[PDB]
Amino acid sequence: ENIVVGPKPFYPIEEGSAGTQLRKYMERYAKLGAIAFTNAVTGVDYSYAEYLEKSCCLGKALQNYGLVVDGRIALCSENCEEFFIPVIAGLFIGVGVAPTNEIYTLRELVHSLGISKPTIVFSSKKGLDKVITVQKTVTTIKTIVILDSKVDYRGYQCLDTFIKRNTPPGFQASSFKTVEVDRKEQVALIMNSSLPKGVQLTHENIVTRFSHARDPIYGNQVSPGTAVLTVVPFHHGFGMFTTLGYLICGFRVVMLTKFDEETFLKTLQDYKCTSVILVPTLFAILNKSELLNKYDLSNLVEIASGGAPLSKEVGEAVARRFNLPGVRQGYGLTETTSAIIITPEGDDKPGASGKVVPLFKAKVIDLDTKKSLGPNRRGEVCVKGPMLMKGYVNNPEATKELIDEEGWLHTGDIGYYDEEKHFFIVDRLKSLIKYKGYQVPPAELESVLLQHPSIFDAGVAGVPDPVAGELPGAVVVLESGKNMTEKEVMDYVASQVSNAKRLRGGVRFVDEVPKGLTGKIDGRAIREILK
Ligand SMILES: Nc1ncnc2c1ncn2[C@@H]1O[C@H](COP(=O)(O)O)[C@@H](O)[C@H]1O
Repeated sequence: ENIVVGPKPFYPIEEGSAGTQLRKYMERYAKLGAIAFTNAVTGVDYSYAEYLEKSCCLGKALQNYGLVVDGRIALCSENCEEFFIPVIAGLFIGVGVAPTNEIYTLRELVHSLGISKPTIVFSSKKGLDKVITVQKTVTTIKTIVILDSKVDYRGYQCLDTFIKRNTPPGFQASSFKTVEVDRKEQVALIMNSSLPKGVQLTHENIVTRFSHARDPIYGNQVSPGTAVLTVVPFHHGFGMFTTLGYLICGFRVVMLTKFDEETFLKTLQDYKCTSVILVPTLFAILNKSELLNKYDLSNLVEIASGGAPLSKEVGEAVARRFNLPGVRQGYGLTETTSAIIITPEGDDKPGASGKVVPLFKAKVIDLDTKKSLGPNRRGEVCVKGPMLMKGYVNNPEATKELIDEEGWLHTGDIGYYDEEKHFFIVDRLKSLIKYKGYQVPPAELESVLLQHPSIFDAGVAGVPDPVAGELPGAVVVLESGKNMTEKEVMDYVASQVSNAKRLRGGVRFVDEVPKGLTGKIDGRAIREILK
């Protein structure tokens, strides 16, 4: 009808499980002498050969430990260079992996691990306290392994100890064989979005991502040794599936845990990074930065973003500062594995999230009538393709509400496409501010607020009102030293937008705009601050 269809992929989906394909590629970069992971802050490298060997050795160890196909393990860790060893090993042996982050509240962690039910938890040092407390409630956790220590830590086996205690002394990594699985049925990963539900992704979902990752238009060209800088969380699909695609491509993954303006720029220079992937929050910092010029950034050819709405004006300004044509955006959901809309190489358009990825379909549906829309009409984005999740763990009800009777997943996101089939993502449906008969997107007002020289960060939500239903209000973080009044912010917004978008609900100044880990505004937190 009004359906938008993505092209055929350059590279067909290869045969084999997610683990078989990963080993195939990693083996190649291993012989080359390539480095897989670099911690930018400590300067610690892991070559592809060491990473491959530790993943194979861990795979054997887990089998010897007694884990069968369709068993479960989890991670609870902030970004560290060892993060993917349990992930890759799990994929090699057909055991489901549930990534969580150290930054979870205990309530989130008890609920998340309560759903996935892991036999072993690979924890970082910093996460150990929280994982010990989770174990008192989620009592099916037998073992905790410390991921980022070379020696045992507080009485818990470190990763090397567990491999050593669970492989024979004569075992060579090279004698290990990956397990073939039923691809469309085998759960590979249990993901949480940014109380969490368990999103089940299969080996088929993942091997499709691998095809996109190496696509010359929708991914990155294979080029071993090329350094990429990432600041995105690894436990989330944003970080999970960009990173796995980088390993397929042979890239050197430069990881930066805590963001810092000077460290960020030093890193880009010192590793001659070709590309950088960011959450939208960080653009605000780069647009204001006075330091850009004191660094050699001549090698940077691509700046990528995702996770949350990106101000088209801030994005353009940042592209201009780094002398690039545009920003490469990706858009997707945890439920669709990874990005299903991606900026095509050499087809940038300011404010667009990109175009439908190979093997996917997209449509925009009217909010009222559920009917398909032509270009330039806003509505709910729906998508269909082989990266749709298997379902939520033990939640058939929520699964049915998301994927309709015709196999279309309803994103809960509002957007539109233009005459050229470029997709623009506006905001989340649940976030629209219902001011009288208007539906006002907070992202549109956030953008205006971000263009202000005195405003570092902003967030917008609706405030209840007996007359109008909802009034747009904002929380605003000023640049250090700078100073503004509630009315100054309101007057500046009023001069730029139409009547309906005015900040009738007030402005409050805060230290930190409440946000999720991938950049999405916590509208509930802002409502409360404002009221
Ligand atoms: N490029 C993007 N532009 C606007 N919103 C995005 C973009 N990418 C992801 N999102 C938002 O993040 C959501 C998926 O994140 P998550 O719930 O953590 O799986 C999407 O439904 C969108 O609301």
